Amino acid sequence: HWGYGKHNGPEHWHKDFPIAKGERQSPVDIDTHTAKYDPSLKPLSVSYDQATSLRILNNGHAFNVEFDDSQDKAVLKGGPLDGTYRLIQFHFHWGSLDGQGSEHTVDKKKYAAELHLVHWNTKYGDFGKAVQQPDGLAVLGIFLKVGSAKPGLQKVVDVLDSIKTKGKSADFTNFDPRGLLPESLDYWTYPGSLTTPPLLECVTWIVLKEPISVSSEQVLKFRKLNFNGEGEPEELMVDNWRPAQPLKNRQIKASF
Ligand SMILES: [Ir+4]
Ligand SMILES: [Zn+2]
Repeated sequence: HWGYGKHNGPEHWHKDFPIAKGERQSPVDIDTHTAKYDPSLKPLSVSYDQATSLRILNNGHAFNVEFDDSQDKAVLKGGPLDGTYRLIQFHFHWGSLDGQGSEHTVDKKKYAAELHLVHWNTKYGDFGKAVQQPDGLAVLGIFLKVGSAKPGLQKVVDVLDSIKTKGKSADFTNFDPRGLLPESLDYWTYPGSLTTPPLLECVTWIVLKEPISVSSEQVLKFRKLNFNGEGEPEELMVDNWRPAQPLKNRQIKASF
């Protein structure tokens, strides 16, 4: 029964998920002065040309755009990663106001939203096995700022009316996630966790330095979603972000 409210939000999660207080929790604040350039990293290989989107789901916490991950169709490689990670879904976190919403912060700055493209390590065969491994997942995180509209987002915005409430899904085929990327693939990377329960410490985080711009109208449509199910009291789906967690014994590396 976890969520983002006063009674079930991030300050409560540790009671059911004690790893909430673990050594490699996400998100974190990225201190851009302390992050060290790691000339040994590599360029990110983002290979989304064959991506096959299937469906969009309101899961009561966010909405997920789901992909066919039954073969190596959309994969992330290179950078800090060893081997091949397959795209399974993307989702966002966003705020009630444009001054909050991101999970990661940059020198304590909060962005209006954050996109997470979730990928699993094919050496573990399936997502459920991958999340049990310290190198099981690679999540590409992209900040969103409010300014100009992001044309590649509007097809997502267009369908939200059809998945207003928890448990609703819609067909979402032929969506190209390349239209969500910024121009630069410069990034920060560190070892962390899922940012929602079960908070498993299985993620290599790759956070792009360049935000994408979306319009005020695009984000306002995110904020019309509901956390609740159909015919239940309306609770707007806003402020679905976990705040920054202790960095502990970790180093954030810069690709640039
Ligand atoms: Ir309850
Ligand atoms: Zn996320």
